[PDB]
Amino acid sequence: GKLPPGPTPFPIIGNILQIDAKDISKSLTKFSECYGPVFTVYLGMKPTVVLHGYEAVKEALVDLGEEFAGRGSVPILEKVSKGLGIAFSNAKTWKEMRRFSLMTLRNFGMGKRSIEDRIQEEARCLVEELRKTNASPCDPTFILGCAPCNVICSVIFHNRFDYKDEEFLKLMESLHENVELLGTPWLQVYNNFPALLDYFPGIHKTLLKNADYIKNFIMEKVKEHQKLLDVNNPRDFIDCFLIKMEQENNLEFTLESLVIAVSDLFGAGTETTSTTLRYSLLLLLKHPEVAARVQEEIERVIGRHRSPCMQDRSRMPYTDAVIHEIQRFIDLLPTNLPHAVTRDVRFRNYFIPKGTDIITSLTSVLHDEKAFPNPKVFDPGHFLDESGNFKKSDYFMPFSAGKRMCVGEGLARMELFLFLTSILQNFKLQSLVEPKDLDITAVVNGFVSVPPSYQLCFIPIH
Ligand code: HEM
Ligand SMILES: Cc1ccc(S(=O)(=O)N(C)c2ccnn2-c2ccccc2)cc1
Repeated sequence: GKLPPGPTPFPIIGNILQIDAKDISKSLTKFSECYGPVFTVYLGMKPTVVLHGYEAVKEALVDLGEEFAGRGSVPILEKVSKGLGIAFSNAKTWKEMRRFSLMTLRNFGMGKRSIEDRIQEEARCLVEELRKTNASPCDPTFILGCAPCNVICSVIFHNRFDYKDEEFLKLMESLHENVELLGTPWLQVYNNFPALLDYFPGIHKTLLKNADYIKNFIMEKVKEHQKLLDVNNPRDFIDCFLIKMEQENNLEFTLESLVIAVSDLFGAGTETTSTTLRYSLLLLLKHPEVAARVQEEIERVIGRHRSPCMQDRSRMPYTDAVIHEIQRFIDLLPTNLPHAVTRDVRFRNYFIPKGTDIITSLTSVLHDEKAFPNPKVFDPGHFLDESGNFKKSDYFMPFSAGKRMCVGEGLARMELFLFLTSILQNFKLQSLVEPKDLDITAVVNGFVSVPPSYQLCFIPIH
């Protein structure tokens, strides 16, 4: 049946001159207007079928789930991850790592001390670190990145760290630097451009270094976890993992397999959560009435005394619509993470051969013009009915959908709820600039939309 149409394949180096590296998503849309929902693009002689719009995206990711459940190959990760872990693994190895991870990352999947409990504990430490800024102007980047990294640590090693902890610092930096240096609009760039490896050998050297620091950091906590292991009472990810390695015969589960899975979790759950939080505060600065209506709902449903908790979310339709609207507005991963077909598939009246790269435009869904009238305008009303009640949307897909859908989806959502309610409970946000002169436009560095730099003061309220 042949591959889908698209910007006529220029011999050798594909469509680079036709793409805007600064906003690749904007180009996929400029192409959908002229070729429809499903089209093909070239980076080299390697094709990439783009799925644009909810219909094409849901059909592929959902209805044709296992057919698209593959991950595109990346040389730098193939070296570091060795085809293991969760994010870039495939088939058997992936199937097993993902299911174990979904089972272990449930709110009450690692003992009596739940995930919510670990998040609440962290949200308390967060408020303190903000209070230590003495209400003086500051850039929240550093501390809004410490909190999510700590949530992950407690979930994995059953232990959090101090923001002044030397080791923890090197780790956050290593995790940031690696996403910052690897940051590119399309991840397949690396596999479609080998000469890039010869022009800049140092890039990969730094990546491997950080990757190995991250590995050793994780490996150390693992060796000492083995000694204190209680087979009947697993307190974290490692513990459950170390137990799966015993009386259960699985060669897929080894110490190395664990280290790589934990790196993936850190890598996938730190920067994304952090950036969303940074972007959250910024949007609350840009739209202070929203920040005030959240504070109103917080005072009314939680009060000024106790720490917020997940039960509150159901009773806080407005705050929830705010969190949904932030995730939807920022479009954290415009083009999702790259997929690939696992078998030859007939996508409608097209033919897609096993291994072909796939790219789903989440921006097309999240910003659907009909599902969200005025999709480029930030408005909590998108997730609120006429009675002020929370209103779900099939188009709310910031975490993707299908067999590959984010695995830390619950843990991230709990983080955004607890952290944002706790901050607006104890603080008022003050900007040096007035709202109309504040830039909120995203600069898509890599596969992650990052918010412009900014400072503010956290004014304690009591
Ligand atoms: C606001 C925060 C987050 C957002 C917006 C986000 C979103 C996403 C998206 C869009 C994907 C790709 C899905 C696909 O392949 O189609 C993804 C995958 C994944 N995320 Fe997240 N994520 C966030 C946080 C987390 C957290 C906190 C963790 C871990 C504790 C995590 C773990 C991962 C992993 C491991 C995958 C790969 C799953 C697989 O390939 O089967 N994420 N996430
Ligand atoms: C959801 C998600 C998965 C994977 C990545 S990544 O940039 O490919 N990666 C796993 C990552 C993020 C931070 N560090 N790393 C990393 C760690 C070790 C080696 C290579 C990359 C980013 C986001």
